[PDB]
Amino acid sequence: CPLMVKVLDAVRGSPAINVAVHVFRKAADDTWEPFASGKTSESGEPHGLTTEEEFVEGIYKVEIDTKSYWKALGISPFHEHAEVVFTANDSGPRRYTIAALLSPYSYSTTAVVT
Amino acid sequence: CPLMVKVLDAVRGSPAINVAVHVFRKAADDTWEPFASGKTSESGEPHGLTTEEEFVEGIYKVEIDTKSYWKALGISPFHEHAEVVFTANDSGPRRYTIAALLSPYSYSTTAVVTN
Amino acid sequence: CPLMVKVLDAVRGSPAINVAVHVFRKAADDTWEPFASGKTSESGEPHGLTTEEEFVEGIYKVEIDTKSYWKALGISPFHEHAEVVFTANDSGPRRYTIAALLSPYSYSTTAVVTN
Amino acid sequence: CPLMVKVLDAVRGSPAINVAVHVFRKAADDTWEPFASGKTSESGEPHGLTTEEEFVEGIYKVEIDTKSYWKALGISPFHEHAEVVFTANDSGPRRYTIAALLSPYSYSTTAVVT
Ligand SMILES: O=[N+]([O-])c1ccc(O)c([N+](=O)[O-])c1
Ligand SMILES: O=[N+]([O-])c1ccc(O)c([N+](=O)[O-])c1
Repeated sequence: CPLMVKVLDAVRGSPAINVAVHVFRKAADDTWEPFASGKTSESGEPHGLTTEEEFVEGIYKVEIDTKSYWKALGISPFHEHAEVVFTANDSGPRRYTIAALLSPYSYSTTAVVT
Repeated sequence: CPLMVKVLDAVRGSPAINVAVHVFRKAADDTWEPFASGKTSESGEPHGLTTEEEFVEGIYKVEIDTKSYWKALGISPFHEHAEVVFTANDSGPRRYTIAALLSPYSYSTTAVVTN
Repeated sequence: CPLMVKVLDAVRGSPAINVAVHVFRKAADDTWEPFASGKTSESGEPHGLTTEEEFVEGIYKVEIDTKSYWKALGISPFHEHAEVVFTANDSGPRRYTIAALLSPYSYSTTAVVTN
Repeated sequence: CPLMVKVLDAVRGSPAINVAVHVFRKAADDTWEPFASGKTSESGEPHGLTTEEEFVEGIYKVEIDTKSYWKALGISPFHEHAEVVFTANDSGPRRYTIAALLSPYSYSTTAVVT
């Protein structure tokens, strides 16, 4: 998997389960074409988002539906979602893991490229 | 000022200065409409982004141009920008401070909302 | 004030108020000696922690009592406190703002250091 | 492994390799007894810190030697180290992963209990 997402819950101290993750790729009209999506499993990861062949260089947006996640838990959140926008770059073998640590009024996100 | 943004550089341990900040508000036809924009000063915040009258209920997006920032410092960053999208003033006016802490390959953002 | 601390609650989206802050400075015999202490006000910061004269070179530890905070809000937190240990004033006096963003099972801390 | 540590580098966008991780357990004199240690591997994790039998309830401190890590990279850091102090609590099956995301002037840390 060239691209993985992992979502953690900073309130419960556990992975964020059943979170909706939508990925988009920037089109020539500068519009966001749906690219991949999924919902996080018990490990806080969605399964098999894309393939080496599809994940070409390009500007991608990963949108984590945090607001539904907090609502389910009964905690009013601040954000509509968490959005991570980045250019995928070819430069040797490289797997992308986008991690997001969620709290109701904040989130942090990092990319681990390996 | 009902909407303030503060941007911090976690590499340099300082406010992130000269950072472009663009704010959009979701239009009726569901597109993002320009709402406000500024650039952070030495304190890491843009000034006078909006007014209480203009900052009505809506869904807003604060886009902080982190890529141009890291690039001016000579770093090649991961993200194109940091993006903060939220519903504002849903229970009446609040004052919102969106803070973002920036690293080349990560950022964290939190909001302090006061009545 | 050459040493300031700001504490934010990432659950409530507000400053963390009534939080105890203890500062220690590493003694010659290598133990941690009490240096300063306060409690955050409504802005999430304690006030007048130290003075330029007192805040000499050394290794400091800022311990923010996050556990008692989360417990007063009725949450059972992971950490006993958040701990920020750093060398201060090594290249001459600086002003230091230690910020900490708190969640029940995580926290992040950054320092803004100005000349 | 009842207790795992994972260290990420927010500047390089990769795990933090060769980082020194010391774990301590609070003694009755309120002093910190060395408990476990190791250095992070290519995955940013030290290997086999402790065992189910040793990791009893108690107050633990995990100290990540961030300052040596940044020095090696040639980046002046702020912190002497990152220190994560917590009470291990028995309450059903539970593995602790202490994650830390490091930048020169900041770090965040979260516990994933699963
Ligand atoms: O200063 N801040 O607003 C701010 C933002 C994000 C953060 O993660 C932190 N922090 O680490 O304490 C502070
Ligand atoms: O491991 N992670 O994915 C991850 C992401 C962001 C974070 O801020 C942290 N953290 O606080 O240690 C960990």
